[PDB]
Amino acid sequence: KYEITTIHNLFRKLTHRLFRRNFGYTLR
Repeated sequence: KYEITTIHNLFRKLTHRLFRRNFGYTLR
């Protein structure tokens, strides 16, 4: 439910500036 979304480059965004706001949905 967490790392399941991140495989290789999917959620491996080196610059999580816009995804950081979305991560809140996966972390919580």
